[PDB]
Amino acid sequence: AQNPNCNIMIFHPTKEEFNDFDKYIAYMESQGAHRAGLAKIIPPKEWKARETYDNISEILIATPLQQVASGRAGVFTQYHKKKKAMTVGEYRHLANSKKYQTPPHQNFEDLERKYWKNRIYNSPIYGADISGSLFDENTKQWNLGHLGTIQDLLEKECGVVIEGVNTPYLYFGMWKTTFAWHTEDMDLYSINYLHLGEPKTWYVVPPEHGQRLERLARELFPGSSRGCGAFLRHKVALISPTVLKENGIPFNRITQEAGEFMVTFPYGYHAGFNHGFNCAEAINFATPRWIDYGKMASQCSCGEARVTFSMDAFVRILQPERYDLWKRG
Ligand SMILES: [NH3+]NC(=O)[C@H](NC(=O)c1ccc(Br)cc1)c1nn[nH]n1
Ligand SMILES: [Cl-]
Ligand code: NI
Ligand SMILES: [Zn+2]
Repeated sequence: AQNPNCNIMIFHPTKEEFNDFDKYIAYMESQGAHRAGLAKIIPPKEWKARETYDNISEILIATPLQQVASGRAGVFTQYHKKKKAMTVGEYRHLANSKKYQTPPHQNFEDLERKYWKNRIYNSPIYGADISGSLFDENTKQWNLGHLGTIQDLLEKECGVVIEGVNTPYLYFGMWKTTFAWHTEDMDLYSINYLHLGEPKTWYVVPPEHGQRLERLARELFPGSSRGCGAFLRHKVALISPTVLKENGIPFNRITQEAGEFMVTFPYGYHAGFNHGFNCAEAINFATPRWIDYGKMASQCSCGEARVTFSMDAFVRILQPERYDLWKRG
């Protein structure tokens, strides 16, 4: 068994190995990468996502989100307060202001300690799920706007044409902006490229242990769990690494820097925070190995979750028994 301890693996593909995206995902899994739930991919030195980032200030963040926290420092929920629209240039200046700028710190570990100590006492502003791409059209390798779509994958595997598209999203972050514990919609894969700016720290639970995190979440957020059998689909719950270790939950952590890809694997729970102003791009994707995960993926039928993008057709084909219930909610 490859990677039996479920460590996060880091890959350094050559420019030749960087041509065939599907092949390299398969290669990483042959080495046991998926057992961690998260892998880092450092692109070859010959590669660039685009020429510069000098001309992105005019992008519009139509609905910036202020992340207000409730709870204790290591166990808390956050809700998203909608703010007036602002451009990326305005957002960058806001992130670097005294109220929101990264504090002095000596290393990633020091900043991590500051994050979990002080996160709940602030409310950073986040730009998320903005349809778009910053990859140059001339970038042919690992361009997140040019992967095979999930709709085509299901057709190839199961023989069924379905409606729907599969396009990338942009994220604008600042210090303490937070993504709560979650798996992807339908427990899909995701791939995230950090285009620009300060790092993002990730936490991840191995897919083979995801149910352990679910059980701890039910214990730590008991009202939330009574309201929905899959409330982590709401993407509002945070649990610190200290509390995870206290409860024996298997997990790993890693910091992603500009110019690095991260891939999350099916049913790999992950959470994290941004260190300062940055810009990332991400999209979900599927492989033949995902189909079995899609069939078994939990759903939220209580109304809250909504979604990154339409799962209707995936639920309809892969989970026909659930379709009606999930539909009504
Ligand atoms: N799969 N998504 C991610 O892992 C994560 N975004 C979220 O979890 C998220 C939560 C609530 C809302 Br609303 C919108 C998005 C991310 N990726 N790069 N930056 N953040
Ligand atoms: Cl701080
Ligand atoms: Ni995610
Ligand atoms: Zn729900």
